[PDB]
Amino acid sequence: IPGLKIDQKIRGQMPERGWTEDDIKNTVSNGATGTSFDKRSPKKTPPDYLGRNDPATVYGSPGKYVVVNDRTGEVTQISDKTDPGWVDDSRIQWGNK
Repeated sequence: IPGLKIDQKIRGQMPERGWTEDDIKNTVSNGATGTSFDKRSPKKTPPDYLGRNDPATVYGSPGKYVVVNDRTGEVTQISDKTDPGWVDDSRIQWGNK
């Protein structure tokens, strides 16, 4: 644990967004920093088309995070580390409470 799967859309975004595989691995293994969800209608989950409505965990920091589906281990989002003005997904609940 955790997972990890990275779909081809995310792999394509990685060098555009400042991520290497190692950065991903390291960010994730440093531990949970927040919580989100992987909520995707069936049409949006090729090739299986089953849909996701799963809890997700956030790893890394604001502007520099990856979001991981807790059931599947799929990475669902990566921020653009390379954009000092990246707008964090407002839906993430950071830290605890």
